[PDB]
Amino acid sequence: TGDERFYAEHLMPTLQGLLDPESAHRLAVRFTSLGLLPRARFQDSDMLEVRVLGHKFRNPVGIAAGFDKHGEAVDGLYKMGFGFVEIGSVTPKPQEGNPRPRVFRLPEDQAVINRYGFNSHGLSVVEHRLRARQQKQAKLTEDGLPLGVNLGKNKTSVDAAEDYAEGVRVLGPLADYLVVNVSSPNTAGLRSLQGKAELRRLLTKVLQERDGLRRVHRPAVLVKIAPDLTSQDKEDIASVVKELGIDGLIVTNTTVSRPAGLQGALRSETGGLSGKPLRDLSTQTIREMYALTQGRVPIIGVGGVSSGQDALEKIRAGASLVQLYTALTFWGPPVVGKVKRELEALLKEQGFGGVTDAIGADHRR
Ligand SMILES: Cc1cc2nc3c(=O)[nH]c(=O)nc-3n(C[C@H](O)[C@H](O)[C@H](O)COP(=O)(O)O)c2cc1C
Ligand SMILES: O=C(O)c1ccccc1/C=N/Nc1nc(-c2ccccc2Cl)cs1
Ligand SMILES: O=C(O)c1cc(=O)[nH]c(=O)[nH]1
Repeated sequence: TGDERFYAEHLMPTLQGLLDPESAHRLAVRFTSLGLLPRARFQDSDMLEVRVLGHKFRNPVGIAAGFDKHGEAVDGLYKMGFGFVEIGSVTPKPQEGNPRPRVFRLPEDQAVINRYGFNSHGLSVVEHRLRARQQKQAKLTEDGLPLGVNLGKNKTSVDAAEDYAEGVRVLGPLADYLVVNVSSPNTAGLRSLQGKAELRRLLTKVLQERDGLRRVHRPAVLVKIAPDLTSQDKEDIASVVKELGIDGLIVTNTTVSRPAGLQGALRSETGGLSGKPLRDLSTQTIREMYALTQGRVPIIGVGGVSSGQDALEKIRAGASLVQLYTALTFWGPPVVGKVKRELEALLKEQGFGGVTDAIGADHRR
Protein backbone atom coordinates (compact mmCIF):
# COMPACT_ATOMS: atom_id res chain seq x y z
CA THR A 1 0.00 0.00 0.00
CA GLY A 2 2.98 2.27 0.62
CA ASP A 3 4.41 1.19 -2.71
CA GLU A 4 0.91 1.29 -4.24
CA ARG A 5 0.92 5.03 -3.57
CA PHE A 6 4.56 5.45 -4.61
CA TYR A 7 4.06 3.62 -7.90
CA ALA A 8 0.73 5.35 -8.55
CA GLU A 9 1.74 8.90 -7.59
CA HIS A 10 5.44 9.02 -8.46
CA LEU A 11 7.04 6.08 -10.30
CA MET A 12 4.48 5.47 -13.08
CA PRO A 13 3.92 9.18 -13.86
CA THR A 14 7.69 9.63 -14.12
CA LEU A 15 8.24 6.68 -16.47
CA GLN A 16 5.28 7.90 -18.54
CA GLY A 17 6.85 11.36 -18.75
CA LEU A 18 10.10 9.86 -20.05
CA LEU A 19 8.89 7.17 -22.44
CA ASP A 20 6.32 6.82 -25.20
CA PRO A 21 3.82 3.98 -24.52
CA GLU A 22 5.39 1.35 -26.81
CA SER A 23 8.88 1.97 -25.37
CA ALA A 24 7.49 1.83 -21.86
CA HIS A 25 5.73 -1.46 -22.73
CA ARG A 26 8.88 -3.07 -24.16
CA LEU A 27 10.84 -1.97 -21.08
CA ALA A 28 8.14 -3.32 -18.76
CA VAL A 29 8.21 -6.65 -20.59
CA ARG A 30 12.00 -6.75 -20.19
CA PHE A 31 11.90 -5.91 -16.48
CA THR A 32 9.16 -8.44 -15.84
CA SER A 33 11.00 -11.24 -17.63
CA LEU A 34 14.04 -10.54 -15.43
CA GLY A 35 12.07 -10.60 -12.16
CA LEU A 36 12.87 -6.95 -11.45
CA LEU A 37 9.58 -6.45 -9.63
CA PRO A 38 8.47 -5.16 -6.22
CA ARG A 39 7.32 -7.40 -3.37
CA ALA A 40 4.07 -9.11 -4.29
CA ARG A 41 3.68 -9.76 -0.57
CA PHE A 42 -0.07 -10.45 -0.77
CA GLN A 43 -0.75 -14.08 0.12
CA ASP A 44 -3.75 -15.57 -1.67
CA SER A 45 -6.61 -16.57 0.61
CA ASP A 46 -8.70 -19.69 0.02
CA MET A 47 -11.64 -17.35 -0.69
CA LEU A 48 -9.99 -16.33 -3.93
CA GLU A 49 -9.57 -19.83 -5.30
CA VAL A 50 -11.72 -20.77 -8.29
CA ARG A 51 -12.16 -24.10 -10.06
CA VAL A 52 -13.14 -23.77 -13.72
CA LEU A 53 -12.06 -24.79 -17.26
CA GLY A 54 -10.72 -28.07 -15.88
CA HIS A 55 -8.35 -26.19 -13.60
CA LYS A 56 -7.74 -24.68 -10.19
CA PHE A 57 -6.90 -20.96 -10.17
CA ARG A 58 -5.54 -19.80 -6.86
CA ASN A 59 -6.83 -16.29 -7.54
CA PRO A 60 -9.25 -15.02 -10.22
CA VAL A 61 -7.15 -12.06 -11.41
CA GLY A 62 -5.21 -12.65 -14.62
CA ILE A 63 -3.09 -10.62 -17.02
CA ALA A 64 -4.98 -10.02 -20.28
CA ALA A 65 -3.57 -10.89 -23.72
CA GLY A 66 -1.46 -8.21 -25.38
CA PHE A 67 1.00 -7.46 -22.60
CA ASP A 68 3.18 -10.54 -23.11
CA LYS A 69 2.44 -11.09 -26.81
CA HIS A 70 5.37 -13.48 -27.39
CA GLY A 71 5.55 -15.52 -24.16
CA GLU A 72 8.65 -13.79 -22.77
CA ALA A 73 7.58 -12.82 -19.26
CA VAL A 74 5.27 -15.59 -18.06
CA ASP A 75 7.14 -16.40 -14.85
CA GLY A 76 7.67 -12.76 -13.97
CA LEU A 77 3.93 -12.30 -14.40
CA TYR A 78 3.14 -15.05 -11.86
CA LYS A 79 5.63 -13.39 -9.53
CA MET A 80 3.58 -10.21 -9.90
CA GLY A 81 0.67 -12.05 -8.25
CA PHE A 82 -1.58 -12.90 -11.20
CA GLY A 83 -3.52 -16.14 -10.68
CA PHE A 84 -3.20 -16.93 -14.39
CA VAL A 85 -1.37 -15.65 -17.44
CA GLU A 86 -2.54 -15.32 -21.02
CA ILE A 87 0.07 -14.74 -23.73
CA GLY A 88 -0.65 -13.67 -27.28
CA SER A 89 -2.07 -12.91 -29.62
CA VAL A 90 0.30 -15.16 -31.61
CA THR A 91 -0.03 -15.44 -35.41
CA PRO A 92 1.21 -18.45 -37.41
CA LYS A 93 4.00 -16.60 -39.21
CA PRO A 94 6.03 -13.72 -37.72
CA GLN A 95 4.76 -10.28 -38.67
CA GLU A 96 5.66 -6.73 -37.73
CA GLY A 97 2.18 -5.30 -37.19
CA ASN A 98 1.26 -1.67 -37.96
CA PRO A 99 3.66 1.28 -38.45
CA ARG A 100 4.63 3.30 -35.36
CA PRO A 101 3.33 5.10 -33.41
CA ARG A 102 0.55 2.62 -32.73
CA VAL A 103 -0.20 2.96 -28.99
CA PHE A 104 -1.56 6.08 -27.30
CA ARG A 105 -2.20 7.16 -23.70
CA LEU A 106 -5.31 9.01 -22.61
CA PRO A 107 -4.23 9.95 -19.08
CA GLU A 108 -7.31 12.11 -18.45
CA ASP A 109 -9.53 9.09 -19.15
CA GLN A 110 -7.35 6.41 -17.59
CA ALA A 111 -7.50 4.82 -21.04
CA VAL A 112 -5.26 3.55 -23.84
CA ILE A 113 -5.84 3.33 -27.59
CA ASN A 114 -3.76 0.81 -29.53
CA ARG A 115 -3.48 -0.39 -33.11
CA TYR A 116 -0.57 -2.83 -32.84
CA GLY A 117 -2.08 -5.02 -35.55
CA PHE A 118 -0.94 -8.39 -34.16
CA ASN A 119 2.80 -7.84 -34.04
CA SER A 120 4.02 -11.37 -33.39
CA HIS A 121 7.16 -13.51 -33.21
CA GLY A 122 5.01 -16.24 -34.75
CA LEU A 123 4.00 -19.74 -33.65
CA SER A 124 7.38 -21.43 -34.06
CA VAL A 125 9.33 -18.98 -31.89
CA VAL A 126 6.68 -18.96 -29.16
CA GLU A 127 6.48 -22.78 -29.26
CA HIS A 128 10.19 -23.13 -28.56
CA ARG A 129 10.01 -20.46 -25.87
CA LEU A 130 7.16 -22.31 -24.11
CA ARG A 131 8.85 -25.69 -24.61
CA ALA A 132 11.92 -24.48 -22.70
CA ARG A 133 9.83 -24.02 -19.55
CA GLN A 134 7.14 -26.62 -20.22
CA GLN A 135 7.66 -28.70 -17.08
CA LYS A 136 7.94 -25.66 -14.86
CA GLN A 137 4.55 -24.63 -16.29
CA ALA A 138 3.12 -28.08 -15.58
CA LYS A 139 4.02 -27.60 -11.92
CA LEU A 140 2.66 -24.03 -11.89
CA THR A 141 -0.62 -25.28 -13.36
CA GLU A 142 -0.91 -28.14 -10.85
CA ASP A 143 -0.18 -25.49 -8.22
CA GLY A 144 -3.18 -23.42 -9.40
CA LEU A 145 -1.44 -21.06 -11.84
CA PRO A 146 -2.64 -21.94 -15.37
CA LEU A 147 -1.46 -20.57 -18.71
CA GLY A 148 -3.63 -19.41 -21.59
CA VAL A 149 -2.53 -18.90 -25.17
CA ASN A 150 -4.36 -16.41 -27.37
CA LEU A 151 -4.33 -17.16 -31.14
CA GLY A 152 -4.48 -14.61 -33.94
CA LYS A 153 -4.30 -14.74 -37.71
CA ASN A 154 -1.79 -13.31 -40.15
CA LYS A 155 -2.65 -10.11 -41.97
CA THR A 156 -2.18 -11.71 -45.41
CA SER A 157 -3.69 -15.14 -44.75
CA VAL A 158 -6.49 -16.21 -47.09
CA ASP A 159 -7.94 -18.95 -44.88
CA ALA A 160 -8.59 -17.63 -41.36
CA ALA A 161 -9.78 -20.99 -40.08
CA GLU A 162 -6.50 -22.63 -41.14
CA ASP A 163 -4.48 -19.96 -39.27
CA TYR A 164 -6.34 -20.79 -36.05
CA ALA A 165 -6.13 -24.55 -36.65
CA GLU A 166 -2.37 -24.22 -37.04
CA GLY A 167 -2.25 -22.37 -33.72
CA VAL A 168 -4.27 -25.12 -32.03
CA ARG A 169 -1.87 -27.78 -33.32
CA VAL A 170 1.34 -25.94 -32.47
CA LEU A 171 0.52 -24.17 -29.18
CA GLY A 172 -2.49 -26.19 -28.00
CA PRO A 173 -0.28 -28.89 -26.46
CA LEU A 174 1.48 -26.22 -24.37
CA ALA A 175 -1.61 -24.39 -23.07
CA ASP A 176 -4.17 -24.89 -20.34
CA TYR A 177 -6.61 -22.92 -22.48
CA LEU A 178 -6.63 -21.48 -25.97
CA VAL A 179 -8.37 -18.32 -27.03
CA VAL A 180 -9.75 -17.88 -30.50
CA ASN A 181 -9.47 -14.14 -30.88
CA VAL A 182 -12.04 -13.03 -33.40
CA SER A 183 -12.41 -9.54 -31.89
CA SER A 184 -9.28 -7.52 -32.62
CA PRO A 185 -10.32 -4.13 -34.06
CA ASN A 186 -6.92 -3.89 -35.79
CA THR A 187 -7.02 -6.65 -38.38
CA ALA A 188 -9.24 -6.03 -41.42
CA GLY A 189 -12.09 -8.53 -41.68
CA LEU A 190 -11.28 -10.25 -38.37
CA ARG A 191 -14.40 -9.26 -36.40
CA SER A 192 -16.75 -10.51 -39.13
CA LEU A 193 -15.62 -13.98 -37.99
CA GLN A 194 -18.04 -13.28 -35.12
CA GLY A 195 -21.07 -13.73 -37.44
CA LYS A 196 -23.09 -16.96 -37.12
CA ALA A 197 -22.45 -19.28 -40.10
CA GLU A 198 -18.80 -18.25 -40.31
CA LEU A 199 -18.18 -18.60 -36.58
CA ARG A 200 -19.81 -22.04 -36.60
CA ARG A 201 -17.56 -23.13 -39.47
CA LEU A 202 -14.46 -21.65 -37.83
CA LEU A 203 -15.11 -23.05 -34.35
CA THR A 204 -16.05 -26.48 -35.68
CA LYS A 205 -12.64 -26.76 -37.31
CA VAL A 206 -10.91 -25.36 -34.22
CA LEU A 207 -12.61 -27.80 -31.84
CA GLN A 208 -11.90 -30.73 -34.16
CA GLU A 209 -8.18 -29.89 -34.16
CA ARG A 210 -8.27 -29.54 -30.39
CA ASP A 211 -10.01 -32.91 -29.97
CA GLY A 212 -7.28 -34.53 -32.08
CA LEU A 213 -4.67 -33.65 -29.43
CA ARG A 214 -3.55 -36.26 -26.88
CA ARG A 215 -5.55 -36.18 -23.65
CA VAL A 216 -2.95 -34.59 -21.36
CA HIS A 217 -2.19 -31.95 -24.02
CA ARG A 218 -5.80 -31.04 -24.75
CA PRO A 219 -6.64 -27.42 -23.78
CA ALA A 220 -10.01 -25.77 -23.16
CA VAL A 221 -11.04 -23.51 -26.05
CA LEU A 222 -12.47 -20.04 -25.39
CA VAL A 223 -13.77 -17.35 -27.76
CA LYS A 224 -12.89 -13.71 -27.10
CA ILE A 225 -15.48 -11.26 -28.28
CA ALA A 226 -15.81 -7.54 -28.86
CA PRO A 227 -17.80 -5.11 -26.71
CA ASP A 228 -19.28 -3.63 -29.91
CA LEU A 229 -21.60 -6.47 -30.93
CA THR A 230 -25.24 -6.02 -31.90
CA SER A 231 -27.88 -7.90 -29.92
CA GLN A 232 -28.22 -10.20 -32.93
CA ASP A 233 -24.46 -10.91 -32.88
CA LYS A 234 -24.58 -11.79 -29.20
CA GLU A 235 -27.61 -14.13 -29.59
CA ASP A 236 -25.87 -15.95 -32.44
CA ILE A 237 -22.58 -16.31 -30.57
CA ALA A 238 -24.40 -17.69 -27.53
CA SER A 239 -26.25 -20.14 -29.79
CA VAL A 240 -23.10 -21.34 -31.58
CA VAL A 241 -21.17 -21.61 -28.33
CA LYS A 242 -23.88 -23.89 -26.90
CA GLU A 243 -24.35 -25.94 -30.06
CA LEU A 244 -20.61 -26.72 -30.30
CA GLY A 245 -19.74 -27.02 -26.62
CA ILE A 246 -17.23 -24.15 -26.61
CA ASP A 247 -15.58 -24.18 -23.15
CA GLY A 248 -15.79 -20.46 -22.30
CA LEU A 249 -15.92 -16.85 -23.41
CA ILE A 250 -13.57 -13.95 -22.84
CA VAL A 251 -15.56 -10.74 -22.56
CA THR A 252 -14.35 -8.32 -23.86
CA ASN A 253 -11.65 -7.03 -26.18
CA THR A 254 -11.11 -3.33 -26.79
CA THR A 255 -13.80 -1.08 -28.19
CA VAL A 256 -13.84 0.72 -31.56
CA SER A 257 -16.40 3.08 -30.06
CA ARG A 258 -15.48 6.39 -28.47
CA PRO A 259 -17.85 6.98 -25.54
CA ALA A 260 -19.01 10.57 -25.05
CA GLY A 261 -16.89 12.36 -22.46
CA LEU A 262 -13.36 11.29 -23.46
CA GLN A 263 -10.95 14.13 -22.62
CA GLY A 264 -7.65 12.75 -23.92
CA ALA A 265 -6.04 14.73 -26.74
CA LEU A 266 -5.52 11.44 -28.62
CA ARG A 267 -9.14 10.24 -28.37
CA SER A 268 -9.61 10.29 -32.15
CA GLU A 269 -6.65 8.01 -32.94
CA THR A 270 -7.70 4.87 -34.81
CA GLY A 271 -7.57 1.67 -32.73
CA GLY A 272 -9.14 -0.20 -29.83
CA LEU A 273 -9.87 1.74 -26.65
CA SER A 274 -9.20 0.10 -23.29
CA GLY A 275 -9.31 1.03 -19.61
CA LYS A 276 -11.90 2.93 -17.57
CA PRO A 277 -14.18 4.13 -20.45
CA LEU A 278 -14.50 0.45 -21.48
CA ARG A 279 -15.32 -0.84 -17.99
CA ASP A 280 -19.13 -0.82 -17.86
CA LEU A 281 -19.66 -1.61 -21.55
CA SER A 282 -17.63 -4.73 -20.79
CA THR A 283 -19.52 -5.55 -17.58
CA GLN A 284 -22.82 -5.20 -19.47
CA THR A 285 -21.59 -7.56 -22.21
CA ILE A 286 -20.67 -10.12 -19.55
CA ARG A 287 -24.13 -9.75 -18.04
CA GLU A 288 -25.80 -10.35 -21.39
CA MET A 289 -23.63 -13.32 -22.43
CA TYR A 290 -24.07 -15.00 -19.02
CA ALA A 291 -27.87 -14.77 -19.34
CA LEU A 292 -27.85 -15.95 -22.97
CA THR A 293 -25.81 -19.03 -21.99
CA GLN A 294 -27.86 -19.63 -18.84
CA GLY A 295 -24.83 -19.30 -16.59
CA ARG A 296 -23.50 -22.57 -18.03
CA VAL A 297 -20.56 -21.19 -20.01
CA PRO A 298 -17.54 -19.93 -17.99
CA ILE A 299 -16.75 -16.27 -18.68
CA ILE A 300 -13.46 -14.48 -18.19
CA GLY A 301 -14.37 -10.84 -17.65
CA VAL A 302 -12.07 -8.11 -18.88
CA GLY A 303 -12.17 -4.40 -19.60
CA GLY A 304 -11.38 -1.48 -17.31
CA VAL A 305 -10.68 -3.42 -14.11
CA SER A 306 -8.53 -1.38 -11.67
CA SER A 307 -9.98 -2.22 -8.25
CA GLY A 308 -11.66 -4.92 -6.19
CA GLN A 309 -15.04 -3.29 -6.85
CA ASP A 310 -14.46 -3.41 -10.63
CA ALA A 311 -13.55 -7.08 -10.36
CA LEU A 312 -16.53 -8.00 -8.16
CA GLU A 313 -18.99 -6.20 -10.46
CA LYS A 314 -17.84 -8.40 -13.33
CA ILE A 315 -17.95 -11.52 -11.16
CA ARG A 316 -21.46 -10.73 -9.88
CA ALA A 317 -22.42 -10.07 -13.54
CA GLY A 318 -21.31 -13.59 -14.44
CA ALA A 319 -17.52 -13.76 -14.76
CA SER A 320 -15.74 -16.69 -13.13
CA LEU A 321 -12.36 -15.00 -13.62
CA VAL A 322 -11.18 -11.49 -14.54
CA GLN A 323 -8.22 -10.02 -16.35
CA LEU A 324 -6.71 -6.58 -16.45
CA TYR A 325 -4.09 -4.88 -18.59
CA THR A 326 -4.56 -1.11 -18.90
CA ALA A 327 -4.71 -0.57 -15.12
CA LEU A 328 -1.16 -1.94 -14.93
CA THR A 329 0.13 0.80 -17.22
CA PHE A 330 -1.16 3.56 -14.93
CA TRP A 331 -0.75 1.98 -11.46
CA GLY A 332 2.11 -0.46 -12.05
CA PRO A 333 2.52 -3.93 -10.48
CA PRO A 334 1.11 -2.93 -7.05
CA VAL A 335 -2.38 -2.80 -8.64
CA VAL A 336 -2.49 -6.61 -8.71
CA GLY A 337 -2.26 -7.01 -4.93
CA LYS A 338 -4.59 -4.05 -4.51
CA VAL A 339 -7.36 -5.64 -6.62
CA LYS A 340 -7.00 -8.97 -4.78
CA ARG A 341 -6.98 -7.37 -1.33
CA GLU A 342 -10.04 -5.22 -2.11
CA LEU A 343 -11.87 -8.12 -3.77
CA GLU A 344 -11.45 -10.28 -0.68
CA ALA A 345 -12.62 -7.49 1.66
CA LEU A 346 -15.71 -6.82 -0.50
CA LEU A 347 -16.61 -10.51 -0.71
CA LYS A 348 -16.67 -10.66 3.10
CA GLU A 349 -18.65 -7.41 3.40
CA GLN A 350 -21.27 -8.76 1.00
CA GLY A 351 -21.57 -12.13 2.70
CA PHE A 352 -19.92 -14.35 0.11
CA GLY A 353 -17.97 -17.35 1.39
CA GLY A 354 -15.68 -17.00 -1.60
CA VAL A 355 -15.38 -15.90 -5.23
CA THR A 356 -17.29 -18.98 -6.38
CA ASP A 357 -20.42 -17.96 -4.45
CA ALA A 358 -20.39 -14.50 -6.04
CA ILE A 359 -20.25 -15.69 -9.65
CA GLY A 360 -23.43 -14.51 -11.35
CA ALA A 361 -24.98 -13.36 -8.04
CA ASP A 362 -26.63 -10.34 -9.73
CA HIS A 363 -28.80 -12.68 -11.82
CA ARG A 364 -30.27 -14.31 -8.70
CA ARG A 365 -31.37 -11.03 -7.04
C1 LIG B 1 -1.73 -2.40 -25.95
C2 LIG B 1 -2.75 -3.50 -25.98
C3 LIG B 1 -2.51 -4.65 -26.76
C4 LIG B 1 -3.47 -5.67 -26.76
N1 LIG B 1 -3.26 -6.80 -27.52
C5 LIG B 1 -4.20 -7.82 -27.51
C6 LIG B 1 -3.98 -8.98 -28.25
O1 LIG B 1 -2.95 -9.11 -28.91
N2 LIG B 1 -4.93 -9.98 -28.24
C7 LIG B 1 -6.09 -9.84 -27.50
O2 LIG B 1 -6.94 -10.75 -27.49
N3 LIG B 1 -6.31 -8.70 -26.76
C8 LIG B 1 -5.36 -7.70 -26.76
N4 LIG B 1 -5.59 -6.56 -26.00
C9 LIG B 1 -6.87 -6.44 -25.22
C10 LIG B 1 -6.76 -6.82 -23.75
O3 LIG B 1 -6.52 -8.21 -23.68
C11 LIG B 1 -8.10 -6.52 -23.07
O4 LIG B 1 -9.11 -7.28 -23.71
C12 LIG B 1 -8.51 -5.05 -23.20
O5 LIG B 1 -7.40 -4.18 -23.16
C13 LIG B 1 -9.48 -4.64 -22.09
O6 LIG B 1 -8.83 -4.83 -20.85
P1 LIG B 1 -8.22 -3.56 -20.04
O7 LIG B 1 -9.22 -2.43 -19.95
O8 LIG B 1 -7.89 -4.04 -18.64
O9 LIG B 1 -6.94 -3.12 -20.71
C14 LIG B 1 -4.64 -5.55 -26.00
C15 LIG B 1 -4.87 -4.40 -25.24
C16 LIG B 1 -3.92 -3.39 -25.23
C17 LIG B 1 -4.18 -2.16 -24.40
O1 LIG C 1 3.06 3.20 -20.89
C1 LIG C 1 2.00 2.87 -21.48
O2 LIG C 1 1.13 3.74 -21.73
C2 LIG C 1 1.73 1.45 -21.93
C3 LIG C 1 0.79 1.23 -22.94
C4 LIG C 1 0.51 -0.06 -23.37
C5 LIG C 1 1.15 -1.17 -22.82
C6 LIG C 1 2.09 -1.01 -21.80
C7 LIG C 1 2.40 0.27 -21.33
C8 LIG C 1 3.41 0.41 -20.26
N1 LIG C 1 3.27 -0.20 -19.18
N2 LIG C 1 4.18 -0.03 -18.25
C9 LIG C 1 4.35 -0.96 -17.30
N3 LIG C 1 5.29 -0.84 -16.35
C10 LIG C 1 5.31 -1.90 -15.49
C11 LIG C 1 6.31 -1.89 -14.39
C12 LIG C 1 6.53 -0.68 -13.73
C13 LIG C 1 7.47 -0.61 -12.71
C14 LIG C 1 8.21 -1.73 -12.37
C15 LIG C 1 8.01 -2.93 -13.05
C16 LIG C 1 7.06 -3.01 -14.07
CL1 LIG C 1 6.83 -4.56 -14.92
C17 LIG C 1 4.36 -2.92 -15.75
S1 LIG C 1 3.46 -2.43 -17.16
O1 LIG D 1 -2.68 -6.44 -31.89
C1 LIG D 1 -3.60 -5.61 -31.72
O2 LIG D 1 -3.40 -4.43 -32.08
C2 LIG D 1 -4.65 -5.89 -30.85
C3 LIG D 1 -5.27 -7.14 -30.83
C4 LIG D 1 -6.41 -7.34 -30.03
O3 LIG D 1 -6.97 -8.43 -29.94
N1 LIG D 1 -6.96 -6.29 -29.30
C5 LIG D 1 -6.38 -5.03 -29.38
O4 LIG D 1 -6.86 -4.10 -28.74
N2 LIG D 1 -5.28 -4.82 -30.20
